[PDB]
Amino acid sequence: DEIAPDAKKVAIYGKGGIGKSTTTQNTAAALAYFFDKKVMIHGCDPKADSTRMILHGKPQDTVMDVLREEGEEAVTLEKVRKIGFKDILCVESGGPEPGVGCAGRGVITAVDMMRELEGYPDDLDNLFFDVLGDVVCGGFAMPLRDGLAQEIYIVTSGEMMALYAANNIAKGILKYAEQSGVRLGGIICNARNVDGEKELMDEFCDKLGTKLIHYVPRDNIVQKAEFNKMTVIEFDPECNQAKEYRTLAKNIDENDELVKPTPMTMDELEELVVKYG
Amino acid sequence: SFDEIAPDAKKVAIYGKGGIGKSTTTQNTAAALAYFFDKKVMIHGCDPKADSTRMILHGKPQDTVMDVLREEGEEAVTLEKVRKIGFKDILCVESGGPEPGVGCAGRGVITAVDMMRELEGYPDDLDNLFFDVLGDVVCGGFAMPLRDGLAQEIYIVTSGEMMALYAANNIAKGILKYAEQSGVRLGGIICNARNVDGEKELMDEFCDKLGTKLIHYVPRDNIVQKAEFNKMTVIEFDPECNQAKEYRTLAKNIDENDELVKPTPMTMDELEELVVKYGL
Ligand code: SF4
Repeated sequence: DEIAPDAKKVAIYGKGGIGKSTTTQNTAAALAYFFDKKVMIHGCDPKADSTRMILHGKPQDTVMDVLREEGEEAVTLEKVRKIGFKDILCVESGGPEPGVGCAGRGVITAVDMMRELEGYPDDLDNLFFDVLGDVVCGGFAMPLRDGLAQEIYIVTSGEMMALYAANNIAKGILKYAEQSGVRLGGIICNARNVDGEKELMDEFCDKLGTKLIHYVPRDNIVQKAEFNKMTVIEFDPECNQAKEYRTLAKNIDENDELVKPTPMTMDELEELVVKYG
Repeated sequence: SFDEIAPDAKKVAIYGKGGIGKSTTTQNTAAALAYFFDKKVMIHGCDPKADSTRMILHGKPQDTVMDVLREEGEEAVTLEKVRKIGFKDILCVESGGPEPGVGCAGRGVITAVDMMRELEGYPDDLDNLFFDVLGDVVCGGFAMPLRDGLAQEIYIVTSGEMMALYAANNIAKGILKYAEQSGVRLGGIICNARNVDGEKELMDEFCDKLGTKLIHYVPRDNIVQKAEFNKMTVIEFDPECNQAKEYRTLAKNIDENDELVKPTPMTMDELEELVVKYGL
């Protein structure tokens, strides 16, 4: 609640391996480039892959890695917070040490460390937490339990597991809507190019009582830009996919429809995936 | 103590990254044991992100222990509801996922097993018991089976992708951490070949550096997807095809394996050197 005062705090949730981090970074870059917003990304994926395209290839040191190797007194803002494309601030929480420790404890510690270092600037326009939603356990769903960000967006695709993951995240949102003021702002579709995928999403959003903030199409220029360790925005701000991310970024920034979702049961979800084939 | 469970059986945990066919291999290995060697086999799913028993139950989704426990109560959880019988009498149980925002996925697996034990759901005459465990992130939760001694004999499924080998190394780190405390050991690496290529040599060296061995090289074969499309294992779909014999060989090797080690996980440099020498 006391982090980045006049900034839109947003958490981007979603299953892994569906391009969630690519959409988060390109959305962040779209805001800074097209609308001149001061943006900050705090990664919360154990892979620590939420800022590589903003910092250009170099995998940034994670907060939990630095803290493990050094300790509280040694950590500095210069080491864990990096500036990248369009002066976007980048921080990575990092994953747990194999065999011990919870993902959520790592993200709490990283946010706390950023708090103590005064690393979230007061003039921030947009702060994004990129969080993994394969499993809504106490660790990965801690942001929902504590309202780390009140405005949630779920990334999904026209795939069974990706819809399953999305629905279970909506359950976590519904669960903590009153306790932490958490809300669902909408759904982001990273297209898999499935026949009737846009209709599948429209319906999925209607059942959840939410909306599709944007349909992000599949485009080869994405893999092109990432091969250059770049966002599509920086690689070519004029290409159609860049405008697609711009519309996404603008819809998020302008969104005011923050709802308590109505997750579907497993039976309705079975019907929906059986009916879109 | 968990050494109570299935005392006459070879108790085995299978860890691995998702999206690499770990559950496919576990179920086909189980199907081979029961089909070819008349083994009494049981699978306990410990992957909340992966179906570990669908191929044995012909596509019939199974009520998970944790779902029945949370939404119905302790009384409701009964062997009939959570323990199912499929191909060649292979017993099936699914731990389930966590309560959103509170439950620990790894602790729930331990709760699932504990409940199964209280319901005498692990037959004494079991020949082989399989825990199909998620190995995407080696957090304390999913390292519980290793620190609790659910199975002292661990197997790691990987493939030729960096992230699969990376995840495999991290699992080896989790085994080593509790190897002294829990007696947990690594019995071998299972490679689900992504393609018909030189993956075997890459795996032979990977195992060498980890201080372990390749218990089998599961070739890539489209018959897996055709069998999955029919909601079956390859064993049930076509027990005479070569891929069925590959699982047969893997099943036999796991069953009689007595070469267990404390792994030597690779350094980050070693992993990069292996990647360079064999291609990105
Ligand atoms: S709550 Fe989740 S991230 Fe934390 S230890 Fe348990 S399974 Fe792992």
